[PDB]
Amino acid sequence: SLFELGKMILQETGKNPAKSYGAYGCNCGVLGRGQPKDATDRCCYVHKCCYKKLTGCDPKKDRYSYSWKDKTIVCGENNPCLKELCECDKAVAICLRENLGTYNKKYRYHLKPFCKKADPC
Amino acid sequence: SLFELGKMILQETGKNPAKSYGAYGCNCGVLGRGQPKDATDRCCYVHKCCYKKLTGCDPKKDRYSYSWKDKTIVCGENNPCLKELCECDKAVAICLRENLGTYNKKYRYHLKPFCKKADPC
Repeated sequence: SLFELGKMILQETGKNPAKSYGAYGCNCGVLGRGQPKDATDRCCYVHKCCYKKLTGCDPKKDRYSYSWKDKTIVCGENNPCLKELCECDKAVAICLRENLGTYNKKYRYHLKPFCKKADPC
Repeated sequence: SLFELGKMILQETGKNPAKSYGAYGCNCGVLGRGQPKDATDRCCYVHKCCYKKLTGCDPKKDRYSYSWKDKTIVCGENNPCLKELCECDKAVAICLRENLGTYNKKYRYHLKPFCKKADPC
């Protein structure tokens, strides 16, 4: 769920998730997808595409199990959809941390009505 | 401040700082020191002795800045006391993580139990 995801993001990036990623660019947030504006935003794009392949579980509501062992996210669900869901969230957290080098605050609350259409997943 | 501390703890251990270390053993919490119950406890014993050495700055209220680059806590305070402060917090966050293997919930409490006089710092 959003709680797990949000905690993964903080553990990986060290930044407040809602603050720095709640509505970043054209893909991080609630406004669906959009042509990525940079690396960070591209992560969120891939993330939303990952979510679209889940069958049987809800990324918003459904919670799942995972541990933080030696500063590594380790998913631990028996449920295939919940496992995959956990892996979708782990992948974006790591991606966001890997692209902290070009994170642009001028995008934090970027106006999505300015974004171009996104290619289909 | 308490802000950076809790964050550091959560980042290193991946555990809720209040829930797991706000009332653990004889040193983890806000009730002074005491004879350490175990390694986790000892981490906190050292942390408190670390504060006592600080001269000038308020450990609970004074905020400092640090980096989480590559999932490592790097203190970068130009302020001596604040730097010494940040190292104390980083030290306990790492020690708490390193000793998760022996973490025993049996040592949590709501009302601090009996604790032999912890030797001087």
